[PDB]
Amino acid sequence: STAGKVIKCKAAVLWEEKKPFSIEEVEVAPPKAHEVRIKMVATGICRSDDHVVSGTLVTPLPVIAGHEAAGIVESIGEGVTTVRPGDKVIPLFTPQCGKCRVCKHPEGNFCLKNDLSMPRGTMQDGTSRFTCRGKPIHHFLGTSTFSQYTVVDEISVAKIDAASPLEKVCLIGCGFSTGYGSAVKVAKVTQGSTCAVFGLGGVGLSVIMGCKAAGAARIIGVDINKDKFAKAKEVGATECVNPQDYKKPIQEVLTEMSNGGVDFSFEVIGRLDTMVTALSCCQEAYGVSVIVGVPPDSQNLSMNPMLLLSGRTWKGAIFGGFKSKDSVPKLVADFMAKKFALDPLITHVLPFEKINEGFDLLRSGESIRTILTF
Amino acid sequence: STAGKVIKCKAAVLWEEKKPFSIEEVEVAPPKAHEVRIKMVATGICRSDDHVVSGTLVTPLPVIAGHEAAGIVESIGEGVTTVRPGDKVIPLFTPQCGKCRVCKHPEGNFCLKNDLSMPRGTMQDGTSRFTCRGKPIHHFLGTSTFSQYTVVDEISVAKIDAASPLEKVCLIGCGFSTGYGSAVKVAKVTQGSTCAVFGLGGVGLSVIMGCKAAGAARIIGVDINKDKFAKAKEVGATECVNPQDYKKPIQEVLTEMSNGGVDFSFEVIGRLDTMVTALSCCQEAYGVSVIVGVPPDSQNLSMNPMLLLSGRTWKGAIFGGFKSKDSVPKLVADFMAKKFALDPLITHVLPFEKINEGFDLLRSGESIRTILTF
Ligand SMILES: NC(=O)c1ccc[n+]([C@@H]2O[C@H](COP(=O)([O-])OP(=O)(O)OC[C@H]3O[C@@H](n4cnc5c(N)ncnc54)[C@H](O)[C@@H]3O)[C@@H](O)[C@H]2O)c1
Ligand SMILES: NC(=O)c1ccc[n+]([C@@H]2O[C@H](COP(=O)([O-])OP(=O)(O)OC[C@H]3O[C@@H](n4cnc5c(N)ncnc54)[C@H](O)[C@@H]3O)[C@@H](O)[C@H]2O)c1
Ligand SMILES: [Zn+2]
Ligand SMILES: [Zn+2]
Ligand SMILES: [Zn+2]
Ligand SMILES: [Zn+2]
Repeated sequence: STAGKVIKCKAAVLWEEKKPFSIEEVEVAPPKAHEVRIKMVATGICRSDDHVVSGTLVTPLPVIAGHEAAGIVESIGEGVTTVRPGDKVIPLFTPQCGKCRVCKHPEGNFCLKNDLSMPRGTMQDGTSRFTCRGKPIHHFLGTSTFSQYTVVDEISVAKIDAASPLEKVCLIGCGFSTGYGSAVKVAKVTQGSTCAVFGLGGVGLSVIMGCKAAGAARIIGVDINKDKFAKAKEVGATECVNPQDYKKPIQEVLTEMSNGGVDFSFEVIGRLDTMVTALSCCQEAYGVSVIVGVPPDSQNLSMNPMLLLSGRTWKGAIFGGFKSKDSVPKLVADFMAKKFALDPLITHVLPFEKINEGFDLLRSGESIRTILTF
Repeated sequence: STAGKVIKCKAAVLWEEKKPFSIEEVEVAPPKAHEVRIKMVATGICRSDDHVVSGTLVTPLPVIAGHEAAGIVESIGEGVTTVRPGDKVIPLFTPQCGKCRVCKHPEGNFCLKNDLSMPRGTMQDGTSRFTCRGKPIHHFLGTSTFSQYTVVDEISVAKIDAASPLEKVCLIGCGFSTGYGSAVKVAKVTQGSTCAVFGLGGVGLSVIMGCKAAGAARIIGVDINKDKFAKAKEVGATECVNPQDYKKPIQEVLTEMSNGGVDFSFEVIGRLDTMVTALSCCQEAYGVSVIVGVPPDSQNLSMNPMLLLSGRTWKGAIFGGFKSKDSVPKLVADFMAKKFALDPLITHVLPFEKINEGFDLLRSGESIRTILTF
């Protein structure tokens, strides 16, 4: 590789729902006007990457999954204004643009032009940029960063520093700034409150380290893996609760702690049952429960409209409700400026091709955010 | 009146779920250690007064219903200097205390010294204050305004304009406040927006007013009573709609109209399926649905956590987010300035006794607000 024409690199194609990844030879076509193929350096193993091997998150397979990654640019397209090559850029699973009333609303985020609410499984014109044996393989959302190269459009490529830790700063293309932005944007943790965070994972530590900046005098953590409680207390997690150690329902306990309920509560697992237990555990009259997580598809939660009627605002968010192409660059100069710490999350840093133990740590248990290097 | 100890009067009791109100003579005792006794001037028939009757709003029985009323004091108890005898007052159904959380909280409206979350038959003391026969009759909210005289609790009551129409302002006890309180305080309707309004009657008419004052351009109101479609323009609306004129779900009709979806979708019906159809009806990524309406008993509803994940916020509220003892005073006071209208809401002033007719005027469609003079 490198070029103007077809690069013949390596990738990790899913060919089938519930099987490991086949590291392979695929051939990434040179970009198409307003696209920007990017030479991948580092990637992150999110869950929403694993929801795809189970099929809890449904996208057209066969596909080069991956979406939370950093890398450097080589080739750009026609009329491309935003990033020039040799550029460190970080790919955007939720794009930005300019027109669609959501891109033009003070409080939007979720660009009409996504591929998350009902997936085509391709580029922005309907075609691939990934051909394996002879069969084009599907891109995911609009990043596919488990290749050695990828070709993203222009509206979903953010351009950061140039002295930036991409073995670090790749947790901003998702991981951190969705759990961060939830707590400080979407929920808006009031200075001095009681926060309960269900799920103490990658995204759920950033949400507790968003509350802790928001002021938050208290912050509890609920995980059924007491093993997670440390990286947690260590992040600014005051009281950790394991629902398994308890006889009575957990909303109660959670609600007997802060009795009345916690000002704010966040669900970062994505279970229809916890997605409600988190709503029940806050305050009738002014309890703001937000859901970050991603449930098993077309699945319905059985809730009581009365839960909401006393005065609880229920929200949701993809990303941190962070306007993608002017919030990801801005959010790096900060890390670089010791605004936060990306290190306490990261538990491993594996070579790409072992990307199958990578998933198997995450899911096969405790060991929170690995970073496969390319 | 000769006020010092017990009285007898006419009350509209509801001995049984499903049967009309019997205007029995009822003997109402003196205000105790803190309360105030009131003789009623007027009352409106709010649907919630109808719910107790169906079996969908379960407070204990037998009970004097009613909660939307203005009157003047008679008696007044001990440890008091809030409202003195011969002083207009509006009974309140969601009290205050200034004691509790929600009350001390700048944004809490659900006091937590109330009887709608866990109806009791009341009286903070835990007691009687009504006996129709030799049988004690129950209180509806800290109120029961369907009797000639009732004796509330000083925590749930309020002194007002002195030179104030208790025949125009008994509607500031619910109907109008909640309608308008839910659009201007709990939705924080915006200017330029398009709010859709489900249910074009009592309260849903006041919501079509904040929506007009909050300062917006399109207020689309949806009812199954084409007949209800003009007050709705008089008082605000532009477009009016009927789900029965349609081969397509009303969700959609309404989602192209604002195509992209509405901005601020309200529901003031009490329909568990209308609660969702409106969830869905606002912008996937920045729409706010305020559940106004009071649902069936402990009947739950279904939806998938992705209507919320995309960005819509789903709040709810009682009264209209309006604290209790600080508003009805200043609200009424706004009326006097002819700062808002209270008549396009009122269609029938019927004398009490003639109550089992105003109810019979609801259930039909001939009535919006049938005020019950005394
Ligand atoms: N809204 C968005 O844009 C967005 C962004 C990123 C991730 N997500 C989703 O949020 C979730 C969190 O992502 P992640 O990478 O940190 O996942 P993860 O698997 O590493 O985290 C899941 C965590 O929840 C815990 N957990 C499991 N069952 C639990 C239960 N019953 N009660 C409490 N805790 C329980 C696990 O022990 C673990 O700590 C995923 O489902 C992901 O898909 C959404
Ligand atoms: N949250 C609170 O504190 C509060 C305060 C007051 C009233 N409420 C509740 O709000 C609701 C509205 O009360 P109201 O006094 O205005 O009642 P109302 O009878 O005057 O209003 C109901 C209206 O909605 C219309 N409607 C019903 N089903 C419909 C459907 N499927 N599709 C379209 N339109 C439909 C009906 O024709 C009727 O005109 C009730 O359930 C009441 O109990 C709640
Ligand atoms: Zn856009
Ligand atoms: Zn992710
Ligand atoms: Zn209170
Ligand atoms: Zn009412």
